[PDB]
Amino acid sequence: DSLAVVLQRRDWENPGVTQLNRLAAHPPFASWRNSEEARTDRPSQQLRSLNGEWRFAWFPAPEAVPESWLECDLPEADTVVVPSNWQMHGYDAPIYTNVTYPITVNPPFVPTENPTGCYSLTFNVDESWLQEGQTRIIFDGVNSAFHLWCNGRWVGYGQDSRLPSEFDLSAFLRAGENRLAVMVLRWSDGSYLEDQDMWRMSGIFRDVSLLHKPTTQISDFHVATRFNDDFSRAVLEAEVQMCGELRDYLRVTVSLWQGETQVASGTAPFGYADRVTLRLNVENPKLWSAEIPNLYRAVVELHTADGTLIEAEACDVGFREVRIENGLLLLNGKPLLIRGVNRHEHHPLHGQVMDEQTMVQDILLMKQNNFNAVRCSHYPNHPLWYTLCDRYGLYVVDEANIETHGMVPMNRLTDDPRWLPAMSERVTRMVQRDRNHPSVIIWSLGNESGHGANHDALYRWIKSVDPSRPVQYEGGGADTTATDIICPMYARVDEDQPFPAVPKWSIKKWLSLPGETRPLILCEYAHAMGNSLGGFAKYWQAFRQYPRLQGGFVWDWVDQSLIKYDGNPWSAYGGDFGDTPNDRQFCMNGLVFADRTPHPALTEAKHQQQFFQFRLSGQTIEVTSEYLFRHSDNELLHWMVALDGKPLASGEVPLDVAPQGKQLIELPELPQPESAGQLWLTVRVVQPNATAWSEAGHISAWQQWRLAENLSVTLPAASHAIPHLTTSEMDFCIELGNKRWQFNRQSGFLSQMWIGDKKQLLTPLRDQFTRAPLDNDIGVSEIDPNAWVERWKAAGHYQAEAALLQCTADTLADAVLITTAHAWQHQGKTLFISRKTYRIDGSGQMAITVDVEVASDTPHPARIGLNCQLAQVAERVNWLGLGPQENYPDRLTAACFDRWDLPLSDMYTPYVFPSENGLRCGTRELNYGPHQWRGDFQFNISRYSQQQLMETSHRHLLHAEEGTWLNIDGFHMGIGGDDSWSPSVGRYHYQLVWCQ
Amino acid sequence: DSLAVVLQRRDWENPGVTQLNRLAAHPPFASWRNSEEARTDRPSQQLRSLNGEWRFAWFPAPEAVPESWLECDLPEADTVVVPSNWQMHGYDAPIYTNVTYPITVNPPFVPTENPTGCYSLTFNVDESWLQEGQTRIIFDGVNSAFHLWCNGRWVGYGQDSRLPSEFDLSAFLRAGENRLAVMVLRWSDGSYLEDQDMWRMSGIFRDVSLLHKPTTQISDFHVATRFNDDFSRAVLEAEVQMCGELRDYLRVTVSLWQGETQVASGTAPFGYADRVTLRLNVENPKLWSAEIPNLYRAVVELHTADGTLIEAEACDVGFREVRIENGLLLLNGKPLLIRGVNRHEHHPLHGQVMDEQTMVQDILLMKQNNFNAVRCSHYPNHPLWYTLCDRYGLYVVDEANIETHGMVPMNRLTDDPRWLPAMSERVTRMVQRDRNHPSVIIWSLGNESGHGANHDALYRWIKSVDPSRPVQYEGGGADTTATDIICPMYARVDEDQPFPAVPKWSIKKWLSLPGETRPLILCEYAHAMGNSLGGFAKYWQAFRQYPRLQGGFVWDWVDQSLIKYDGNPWSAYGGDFGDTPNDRQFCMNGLVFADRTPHPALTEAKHQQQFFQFRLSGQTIEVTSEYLFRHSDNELLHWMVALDGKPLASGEVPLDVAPQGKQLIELPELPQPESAGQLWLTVRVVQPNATAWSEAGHISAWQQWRLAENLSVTLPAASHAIPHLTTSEMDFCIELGNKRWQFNRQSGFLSQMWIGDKKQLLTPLRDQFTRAPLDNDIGVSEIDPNAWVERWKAAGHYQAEAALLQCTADTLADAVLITTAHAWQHQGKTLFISRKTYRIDGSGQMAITVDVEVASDTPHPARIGLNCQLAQVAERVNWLGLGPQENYPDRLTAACFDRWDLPLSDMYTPYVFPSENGLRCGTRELNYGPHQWRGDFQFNISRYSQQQLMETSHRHLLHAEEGTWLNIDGFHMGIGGDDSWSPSVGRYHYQLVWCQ
Repeated sequence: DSLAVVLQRRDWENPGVTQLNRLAAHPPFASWRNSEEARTDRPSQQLRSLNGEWRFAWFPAPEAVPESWLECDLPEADTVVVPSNWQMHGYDAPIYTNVTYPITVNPPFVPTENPTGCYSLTFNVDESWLQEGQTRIIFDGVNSAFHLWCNGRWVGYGQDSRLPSEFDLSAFLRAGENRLAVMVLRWSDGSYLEDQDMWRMSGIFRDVSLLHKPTTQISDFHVATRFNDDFSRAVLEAEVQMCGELRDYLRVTVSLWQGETQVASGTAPFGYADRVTLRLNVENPKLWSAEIPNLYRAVVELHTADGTLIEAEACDVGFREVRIENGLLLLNGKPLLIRGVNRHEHHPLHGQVMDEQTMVQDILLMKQNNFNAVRCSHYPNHPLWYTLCDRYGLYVVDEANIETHGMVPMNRLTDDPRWLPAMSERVTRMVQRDRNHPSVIIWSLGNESGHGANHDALYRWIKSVDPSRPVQYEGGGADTTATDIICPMYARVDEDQPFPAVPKWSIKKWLSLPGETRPLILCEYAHAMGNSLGGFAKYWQAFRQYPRLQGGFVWDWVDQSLIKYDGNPWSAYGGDFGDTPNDRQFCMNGLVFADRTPHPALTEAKHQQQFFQFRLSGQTIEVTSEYLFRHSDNELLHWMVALDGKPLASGEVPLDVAPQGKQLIELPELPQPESAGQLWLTVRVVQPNATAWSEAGHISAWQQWRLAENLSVTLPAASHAIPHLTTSEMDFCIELGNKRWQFNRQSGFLSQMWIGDKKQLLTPLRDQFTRAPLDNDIGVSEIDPNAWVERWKAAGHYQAEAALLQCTADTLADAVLITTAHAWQHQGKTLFISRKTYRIDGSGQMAITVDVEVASDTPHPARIGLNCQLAQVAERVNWLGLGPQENYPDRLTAACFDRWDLPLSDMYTPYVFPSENGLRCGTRELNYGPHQWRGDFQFNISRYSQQQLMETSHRHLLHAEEGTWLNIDGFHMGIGGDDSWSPSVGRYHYQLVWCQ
Repeated sequence: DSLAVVLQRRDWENPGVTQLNRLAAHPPFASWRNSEEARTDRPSQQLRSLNGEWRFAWFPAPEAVPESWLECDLPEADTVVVPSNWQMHGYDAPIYTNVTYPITVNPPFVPTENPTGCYSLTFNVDESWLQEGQTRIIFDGVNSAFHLWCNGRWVGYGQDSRLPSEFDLSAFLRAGENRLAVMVLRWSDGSYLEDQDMWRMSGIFRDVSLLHKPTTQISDFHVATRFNDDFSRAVLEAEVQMCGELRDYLRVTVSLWQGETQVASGTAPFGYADRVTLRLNVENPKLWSAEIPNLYRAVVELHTADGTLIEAEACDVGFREVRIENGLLLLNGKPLLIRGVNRHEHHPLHGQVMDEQTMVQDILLMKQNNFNAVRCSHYPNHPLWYTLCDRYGLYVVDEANIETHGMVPMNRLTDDPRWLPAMSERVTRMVQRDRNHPSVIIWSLGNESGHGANHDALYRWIKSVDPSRPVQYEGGGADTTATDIICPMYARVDEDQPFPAVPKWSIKKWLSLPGETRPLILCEYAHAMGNSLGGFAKYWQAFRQYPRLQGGFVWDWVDQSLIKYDGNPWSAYGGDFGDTPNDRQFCMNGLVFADRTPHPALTEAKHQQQFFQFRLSGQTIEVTSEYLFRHSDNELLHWMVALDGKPLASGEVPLDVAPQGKQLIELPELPQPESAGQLWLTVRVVQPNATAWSEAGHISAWQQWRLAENLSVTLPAASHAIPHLTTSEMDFCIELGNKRWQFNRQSGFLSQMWIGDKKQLLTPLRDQFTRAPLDNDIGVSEIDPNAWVERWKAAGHYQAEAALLQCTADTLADAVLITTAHAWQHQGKTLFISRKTYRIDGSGQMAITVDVEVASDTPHPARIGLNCQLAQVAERVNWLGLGPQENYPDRLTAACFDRWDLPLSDMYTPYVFPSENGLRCGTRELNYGPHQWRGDFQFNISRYSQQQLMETSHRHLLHAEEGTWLNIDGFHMGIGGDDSWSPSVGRYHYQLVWCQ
């Protein structure tokens, strides 16, 4: 039992040993001794949880642990809660890595400096559990490899952190009063297959439980389902196995309860002598789908011949079919549209400890935004997660914990047949544990782990064990024989990326490959890096057009940010804990923050994933529902008519459309005003009744159209004022009453403007050709020549110097005309030339026409527009245009044209990495304090300059600059968003009107 | 390093641990430091064999071993040779079992009384091997699981007896002078998968070697082949891997030598950074097939940039293609005819220790009888066996060591995913070790081990790793998705055997199954239990008729008999060593004896497996060759004409027939004698030139036809003698000169006959309806109601009592007429009635006509004929009929009609289990001493009575009875031979003539 004996074998450095005296995997059990408690999911006294206060000690190496541990708790041992992680309690700094292994690349050898978490607990046991029966401990998760000592006696050894590990303890437990000793290692052989793009982190991060069973017990049972052609008639296969002594009087009963009412049942004795097959016929079953989570509570009973109950076990069972034919993924006889998401397991204040409140809230947020698919990335999740998924309705794509991305080459390990034991354990235990749940539809053998022979073997094993689920696997080009569902990573829509032996075809070309008939779902796509989720529409357009393209999984859901205290909490990324090597802000790809505050990208995803598409044909509206089984019985359309912001007419039409059907909505006689402007038709689908995952009045979909537009009519500029512009050598001074504008003659820019006495411009009006660093532009630079920001720096756009010219004009009949031009040159090469024209009439309205030309050889300029720093600091920003949330030219789909007003705080989004943000495009009229600008432009308003945004790496380091910064841009490129390691995105003119 | 520490883990009782610090599998290597030595297969000094005299101690349990072992040899330790087995040296009795596990059925637990072989050796090492390089030990086989201690230091643990186990010893070896300690266990977890129908036996049964390699070495290399349509152009893929430090100056060279001449070559540096691909084009390659073993010696060199050689490795490579299309197994573009055999590894004086002399002699005997296929049953064989197979030409079907027949149900283990590690090891190590050899054509995953999911996984892994070979597997009805070559066991030709979930269709029905397109080869068929190999022809007729039926494997080759000393050696079976439970004589199924003396069944197999089929059309002869690639350039037909034994005309015609072609041989004007009798045409194909496996004048095929028959003409019976039969109350006495015959009137049988004075009959002439117990009749009885011998016993045929009747007639004009009848009744029910008629003419010729009727309700009588014990004991037996070897009605195909003369010793075959044998059918004339019998009958002559044959279980217990026993039978049933556990086989009259 001594450490000097146990650790000498170095079992953590041997790929051929994955478990020692570990019991067989099985679906989670509670050992109910009463059928009613089993059916109603009441807590079972046989399952005693052991979460509480334990004793922990840290050591830099396993050998550094003294032998005084196993007899009594160390004096320096602290009191920690379990489940929890010692990495967050400051004992060592967690490290985040993307590709490079945090440890030395030498399998199966692991670094000698192996941190050891010395967890222990002293506890009592009832003699009732000891005189009879079997008592076993269940570790729902221990990262990453651990040994076990019970009362100073060695019990076994374990691995496979992300899956439950159980051992038999009835033979080391006695006299209640007892001590459990668990030693855990940060590093082991499995870490080579545990190279998730996640925080390298350890401890006991899942619940520790104590289960007591009688000598004779139910061992395993698989509940499958088959259907007829019309799904009216179906039969349930509750195959059941047991263990122990076999008595002829033993009987089993499988009872199917639709709620409190029993529908079907059956009984049979044993006879495999430990396995018995029961088939239960069900009529008109309430099918299961993401829209309707119909649940059947099937109870399996191990009961005596006279009828006394020994042990009862139950599992929620749903009736659904998932199969592949003709290249389409059919769910209950209907094609699927996977609007997925990669939910990483992460908690802002507990690391990878997950609890029911967070899980439920995540499911609620995910269902509120039309997400009906989840891929646990990249490991099986908490056991209750799947139960909640069945209860709410959410297709899950389970993913075996296999990841060896950093190994060179990728499949150096998954082709060596010495790792078949470990890979088979990590796959088969997941399959056996999570087969019964109906939500899990697609088993995935891993994310790009390289296509060897072990993946073929495991794919065939899965297809032999559970043939009711397609098996996807992305590695080896995602088109090998080890994959039923072609799942490439970041395959762009039209652009082709032909890499050697792992090419990224355009998705349509991948569909049109010769001899290819399997359906395509995107393993990962639409990186949500802050203000990103770009091309989503393009992506959703392709998904809706092409039948055999069945959606993807937006990566990723929750932001993997750990709370750091300066005492003000500030979100941090890799490298802020002193960890090296790290991967900076690449760990920040969440649709919501760690504390579940919705990102701006969430709204765009929700809009693009709506179930209702709308077509406008004159007066009528065509409404089409993407639901396949459910009727729109909880929806109510709200159409409204607005002329340049002001509403004119509105109405409500309840929706009654069949699944995959169409409904034509005839609008009333819409108003046809003679006033100048653009009429807009906004339709909003609202769910008046609160559902299990939504509140009353929930918005499900909305869309807008442009109605008849009346060309602007009257707009007479100036009244009667010939302005005697003060011509001076240093500036041109123009005064109209209390208003004054100063134009510097040495720089050629608007220096200062006056409203009476108070100054208005803290920074002269200049053109801006640059935007702050963008994740996509950066790509994998820190230098990447093809990175967009690197190309801009090489072209010197950030360091281009404006050279003033002339063309200065003079006054007219009722106004003063200023005409100027500038030349921006970097090391002598003229990058851009723009010619401006400034026009201040007798009414004070200033019209500025700028015509910009760009050299072809230089890379495309980031933005075309004017920048300045206003002296006015107002509390709100008002505009008429697309909003209210921020938008971009490539991500303006979710933006809605209306008169929006937001506080200045809302004008900047709290991205942790500062960059260009707060942009509002399609703004025909802007209001901020006393000034107002009209036309057709895009702008952002914030208290931080672009220079500060570029320089500052963290949001919490940002400081509010004096005044307000404005960047009114005529044009701007898209932000891309296809990928974050490569680019994903000549003569122009804009007209602006300045008024007050 | 102490036992009390090492054995405490009980690694032999853990299915999850199959190796500890065991190096990777690889093709056998010699580490040649010189290219010429590598090419010419000269012995390599780097490979130091360690076979010699070791030190061994036996213990009943591993714990019983004192700790004084690991420091010095025990005083009671004996000096044994290695490789050899301690079971044969009398330390414990080996046990043979068929189905029931010799140990208790409780996996993975094994009995506490675990025998331990304490093998050890003290040896010296050159410092030249120690100052540099890597020195590893290779155990070619250790049954069944063993630990290893080097110089008192623990090195690792091993399993997988039938495959080589190697460990790194450079880190425990130093100062030459050293001691190797190996502890071996008879029982371990793998014994549950090691349930071969063989002698449960242990030790170190294969060679122990010592290999030294430099720090940088060649690790693995797979040599595949592909061809064009016409096989004229082919390319060689000598993919090669290495290990250690990688230097840019390192180079590899693959050179192809057709003997002493180099044909193709190539070189390339590394770059996987440790793997390099070479492709060598070959023109007009000398293809490989069982007929022509063309060999290419490909040498792989690890050489420096300047050219100095570091390490060179070579492997014989043959050019052949094996693939499945349209339901036919194509070898080099041609269909195959598998005339296989199940060669069990067994040696009469060394157990399972196998050596080159025995292996070569077995290959010689196997090729001399048209066996061109071998299935190592059921485990990979000795590494040199495959080399010899490539060198001589013999398709091999490798079989992974998986067998769990006795487990209830069969696939209780091969579906539990906890045994996937062990099964994957036992399959993948075999595949990796034996992939390069060209003789191995079909990988087999086991014999009926039950079809779970592990077999599907391993089949897909094999098809992913080596797609050039079809994979057969017999379990689960032999038609699952885990099998490419449908291989059922003992599927009869026309009779159908519909068992639940494992039925045995008739082979033609199995061919005609719906949706079935895979070819069928018989996994096991034609049990060769002594005088058996029945239905062979039927089987070969079906094989030749049906294209998609491609032959089988005659089970089995060598008799698994161990030598027992009474000091006279006598062959023994299971249960003669005191072992219990056993399976008696079921271990005796060899085409040759243990010392390779040919059984009589060998001749019948050779005749039925001939490559040349003959058709007779008047005078010409049609000769068709079953060869597909080779021309019959070493054959010479010998046709002969014989009239009732005496030759009349003969000639020789050299054979020149294309593969799968036809040749018509025009005979000369054959004689047409007017003498009465049947003309016979016997053609024999003789190989005048000695081949690599045969001697000059080897007989390859022979066949016979019946020519024009001239009805017997003159045969006047009697001369002039009216015999005054002495009518007495107790007997009828008939005297003709010196000859006298006595007919008892109370029994109705010929009591005694006189030649002058000397008596002739020691036992009165009586009818025999019984034959001794037959393996097939016995089936699985010891009581089986359907067993034929049991049915005969129930009917009382063995205990039927002859009741005398009358009809006694009197003399005629020139002779005396006796007419009698008898009734054989068992408990009052008349089983048979026969009426005899005895006719002694004036010439002394006695004609006996017997007419026999049989009750329908009783089972068919074993034989119809006369039995007696002659007083004459002659040294030879002469007859004109089918021979010279023994034959049976169902196995008379190999028998040839001719005047044969054999010594009385040859008249009885030395089957270890005595039974009915020595039978010669189709005997038109018999000669033995002074007497002679003519007609058309079947007979056997021996010194042992049928009663003694039934009673005596061993041949060596047989004692020569006085006189000679004769059983002249008119009719006899077949012996069957389809299987040995179930049956596999009304009014009659015969005429016999007795003369002198």
